[PDB]
Amino acid sequence: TSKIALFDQTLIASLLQPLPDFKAYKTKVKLKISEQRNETSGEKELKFEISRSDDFEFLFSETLNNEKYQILARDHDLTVDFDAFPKVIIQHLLCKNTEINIILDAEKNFCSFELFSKTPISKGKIFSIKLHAV
Amino acid sequence: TSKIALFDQTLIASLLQPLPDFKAYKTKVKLKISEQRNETSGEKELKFEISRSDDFEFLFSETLNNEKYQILARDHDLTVDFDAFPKVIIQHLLCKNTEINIILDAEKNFCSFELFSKTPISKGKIFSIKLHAV
Repeated sequence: TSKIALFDQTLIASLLQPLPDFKAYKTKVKLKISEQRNETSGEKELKFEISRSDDFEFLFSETLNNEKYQILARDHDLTVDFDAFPKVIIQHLLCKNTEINIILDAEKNFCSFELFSKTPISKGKIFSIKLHAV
Repeated sequence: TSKIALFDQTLIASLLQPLPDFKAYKTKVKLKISEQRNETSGEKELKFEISRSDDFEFLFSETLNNEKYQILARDHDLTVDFDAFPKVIIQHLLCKNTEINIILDAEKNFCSFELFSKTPISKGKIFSIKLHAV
C-alpha cells in the first residue's frame, strides 16, 4: 500500500446531533490522518478518518488533494501550503489545548469536523471539513 | 458631551485600494475607539473612527450598539459580550502584534476595517466592520 499513517489519536470532541434542535455531548473520538497515492491520478491525497466505539455507524472520512486543499485554504484563511498543512495541524493537535466539534447529520450520512483554537475574543476556528459515511 | 475616549493611537495598517486590481501600501492610521450615548434612544454606542494625514478625505466611522454587536459577534464567532468587547479589543491592540487591513472603496465612500491576530496556520481574523465616510 501507498498509505502512510501521520496521526492516530483518541481525542475529546463535542458531538452535536439533532433530536431539529441539537443535543450535545463530549465524546472520545479516534482521529486518523494519513497520506496516500490516489489510485487513478497517482497524486498525493491526505485522508481524514473519524470513528468512535459508541457507534459502529460512526465512521467518516474524506480525502484532500492539492486542488481541494486550495479551496479549503481560501474558505478558511489558511496561510500554509498543502505540503506544510498536515505537519502544522498535527503539531497543533499535539501541542495546543484545541477544541473539536463534530456536527452529525440526522441520518449519519456525513458530519462536519471543525477544529478550533480559542482566543480570549473568539472561537478561533482553524478549518472545517465535511466527512462522508464509510 | 456623553463621549468617553477609550483608545486613541496611531497604528500601522495595510491599505488596499483599487487602481479593479488592488494596490497595497503600509500606512500609519489613527484609530479612535469611544463610547457614547445615542441621542435618540439614550443607549450605549461604541464609535470606531479612522483617519490618516496623507488624505483629508480618509475619514471613516461607524457606531455599534448592543443589537448591531450581536450580529457582528455571530458573523465573526466572537465569544465576548458587548460590555467586554471594547476592553478585550483594546487589550489586544496594546498587547499583541496584530495586523490591520483597510480595504478602501474606489470612491472613498467607505472602507472595511479588518483586525487579525495571525497564527502559524491561518490569518486569524478577529472581526471586520464597514466604516462610512464622515
